[PDB]
Amino acid sequence: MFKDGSLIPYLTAGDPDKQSTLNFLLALDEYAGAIELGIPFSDPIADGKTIQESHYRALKNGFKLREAFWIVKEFRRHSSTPIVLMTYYNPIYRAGVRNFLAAAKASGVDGILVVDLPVFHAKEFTEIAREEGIKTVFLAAPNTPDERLKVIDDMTTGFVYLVSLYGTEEIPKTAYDLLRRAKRICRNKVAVGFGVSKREHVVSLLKEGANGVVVGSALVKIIGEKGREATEFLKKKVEELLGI
Repeated sequence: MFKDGSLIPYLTAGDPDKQSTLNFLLALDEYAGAIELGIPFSDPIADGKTIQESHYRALKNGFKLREAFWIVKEFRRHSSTPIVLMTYYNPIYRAGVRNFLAAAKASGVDGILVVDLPVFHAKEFTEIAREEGIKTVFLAAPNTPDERLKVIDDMTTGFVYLVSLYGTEEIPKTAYDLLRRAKRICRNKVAVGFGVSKREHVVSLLKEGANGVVVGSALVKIIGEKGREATEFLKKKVEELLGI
């Protein structure tokens, strides 16, 4: 869904408020190959400490599911940058799959990533997403075996998202191994969320085959601290990560 060498920012919708999220997106668009917008959830057990805290902040300040669509809709007036909605299954399930996907598309979403999609509902979900014009983005971690990477690549219409819960401040060998295995198996492009926080991380991951590099924690940490005034500091962090 994005150009090779793309830096993909991840932000939590409604952290601290939907308006600020929109401001952050606009300020970062010029550096983004694509964007991941996260829907805060009560139990984001698949995320690292930093991003889990952003979900808590968002919900505390009263984030409502469809406020996410508001953010996308408004962003769309100024940009065509690919947007992937990231969420846990619960919200989708409670709102109705097709309903959610349809509402996602209408707002301007291009792809969706369901962090904990129950394998049981995999097939049904992919079919609906296709029918609704939403590309699928599936996640894989260092403990995902080659057999499953293949099954994931064959269901993916957006791109494979490789994550590492390890943290760092070096990228763990097991993260690199995941990347190495994925490139040897995936026809789809792959983006990596290994918690980059330094310029060498980005330069290295791209050199090792990552089609795109996600930048989430590094940005969220600044938003948890700076709040609405995170904008300017975000622009500098991305600039640093891009060597400019």
